[PDB]
Amino acid sequence: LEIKRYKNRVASRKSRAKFKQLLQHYREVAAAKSSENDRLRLLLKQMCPSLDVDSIIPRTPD
Amino acid sequence: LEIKRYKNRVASRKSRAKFKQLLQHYREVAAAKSSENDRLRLLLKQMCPSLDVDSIIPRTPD
DNA sequence: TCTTCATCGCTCAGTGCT
DNA sequence: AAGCACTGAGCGATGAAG
Repeated sequence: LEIKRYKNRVASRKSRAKFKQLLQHYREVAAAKSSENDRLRLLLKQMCPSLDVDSIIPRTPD
Repeated sequence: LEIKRYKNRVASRKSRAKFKQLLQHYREVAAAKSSENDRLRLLLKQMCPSLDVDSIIPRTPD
């Protein structure tokens, strides 16, 4: 019946790792998009300085 | 003692809730910025159709 | 009714901070 | 030094899928 415990242990390890990695994934996505967002906003202001950038599209945290 | 167990049980609950809440937070942030990213990219194409899309800022998936 | 396994709550044994 | 909040992880109970 020790096998039942080892199988049980492995599953737990996988589940916890899956959640931790999912956490990092949304972090990596948010970081990458945030970088673009900053890159895009400036380039938009450069081409069309008269347009209000933060007025039409609010800057979302973080 | 029972006291040691009860405090740690509450702490464990708080800890699991903290991570779950952290995940939702990073999800909500990732979604919002992705939304902003799309909102920005579109407004860019409308104002300057001549500009090359994905060239200056590569469009990451998700 | 009985496996199989993903999730998770309880517990132990630390870890880090002060 | 030593109490405190916090958490990694083994364990067992539960849920969900076959």
